[PDB]
Amino acid sequence: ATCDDGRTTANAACCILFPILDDIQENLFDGAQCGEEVHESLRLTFHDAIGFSPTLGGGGADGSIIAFDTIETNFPANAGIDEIVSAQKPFVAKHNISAGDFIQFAGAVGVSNCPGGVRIPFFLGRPDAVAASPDHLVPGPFDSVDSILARMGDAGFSPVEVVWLLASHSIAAADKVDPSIPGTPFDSTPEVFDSQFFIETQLKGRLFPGTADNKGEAQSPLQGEIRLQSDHLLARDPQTACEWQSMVNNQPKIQNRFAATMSKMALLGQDKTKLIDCSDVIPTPPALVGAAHLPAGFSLSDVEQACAATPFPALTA
Ligand code: HEM
Ligand SMILES: COc1ccccc1O
Ligand SMILES: [Ca+2]
Ligand SMILES: [Ca+2]
Repeated sequence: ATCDDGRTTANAACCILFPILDDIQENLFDGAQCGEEVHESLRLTFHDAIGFSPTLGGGGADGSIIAFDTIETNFPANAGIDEIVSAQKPFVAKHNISAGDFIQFAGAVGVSNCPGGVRIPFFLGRPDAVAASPDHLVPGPFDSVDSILARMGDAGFSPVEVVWLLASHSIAAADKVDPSIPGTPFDSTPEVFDSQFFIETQLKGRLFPGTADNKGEAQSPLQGEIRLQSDHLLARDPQTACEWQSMVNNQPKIQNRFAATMSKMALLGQDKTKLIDCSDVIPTPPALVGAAHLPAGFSLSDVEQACAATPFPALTA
């Protein structure tokens, strides 16, 4: 089909996404950049979607975290999420798409601004949210690996899929874990969707980027990078260590698994055959140009190898 401004898309009902695309690129993402607003919106897809539990309820990726922000932003694990919810809410009021659709579309559009990124499959037609997510369904940085895995497993994700999803931390920073150093990134290239995150969380901790007493935080390997205790443990846990390391210097796998796994997550509580495929509306991301690497002056001896079957790959530094 061909839309009114001449732009084309496979299914005619996708046409209404183009003015939304233009709006968000200029006014949410501040000129199509891969900065803070993109990182925030990506976090929002997870905080929306993961409110889904067979035994307690929640409609998953349904927009409840906007529609019922009053409740859901009261959950400790949604600390800091109010900012991006209030940034997004006007877009949803102004345009004609459900909140569920908007959160997933903006996350996918955002990720497409990042070098190395992918086009997350996007589907249109999520009905408005009809209930608030139950409490206590969003994992935190102080939870154990077993607890994180059991929660994600409860929402339909296996341990390897939890790992793939965590490629999102390749474009990420924390504001609340250590409020004295807000905006400190999880890897050295928070504007680049690459494997530096899986490499750098594997280094021995050296120091604390700000204060030392912070719940959910591990020693970082670098002044200038912050490390979650959960990422620290996942990178070293016998259940997840090998999959973690298999992401290193493996951008084709990170791309493939992240797009597919985000797609599954974007559809929690939803049925894609009742929805319209509008994937081709997401922009084409820039490619990487620079090789994966250890930070300069670090070597293999700085790496806490945790995969018994496969030694950590020999990267340049
Ligand atoms: C699996 C368990 C996970 C834990 C325990 C976890 C924990 C965290 C924490 C503590 C922050 C920092 C919040 C702050 O203090 O500002 C964060 C940021 C982030 N999370 Fe995760 N997360 C998890 C999984 C995910 C998943 C599946 C996604 C997929 C989209 C995701 C995407 C992000 C993004 C994009 C940010 C950066 C936000 C920004 O820079 O504004 N997280 N996460
Ligand atoms: C994902 O963001 C969080 C914020 C505060 C506490 C736990 C979290 O998982
Ligand atoms: Ca939800
Ligand atoms: Ca990165």
